[PDB]
Amino acid sequence: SKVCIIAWVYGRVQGVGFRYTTQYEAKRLGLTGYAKNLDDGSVEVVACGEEGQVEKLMQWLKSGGPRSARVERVLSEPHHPSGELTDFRIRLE
Repeated sequence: SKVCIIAWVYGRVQGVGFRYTTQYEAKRLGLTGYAKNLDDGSVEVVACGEEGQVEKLMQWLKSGGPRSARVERVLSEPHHPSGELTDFRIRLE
């Protein structure tokens, strides 16, 4: 079913078309959400849709996004988006 993630992408990610290309790939994957630049030199991505289509976006982001960019680190939440579909559970760290 429909999962959501939020990812923050650090590196050379602003002013190299990162937002515009995420839009393009997010559409092709039939995903909903948005992308936004932040004051700290990073880009936030919010994406919802089917869990396999979302994971294809997490892979594209992590594999570096567009070719004009140099992604150094990606922090997504949650790390296992499948935990969002389970009737309300408790979990250990």
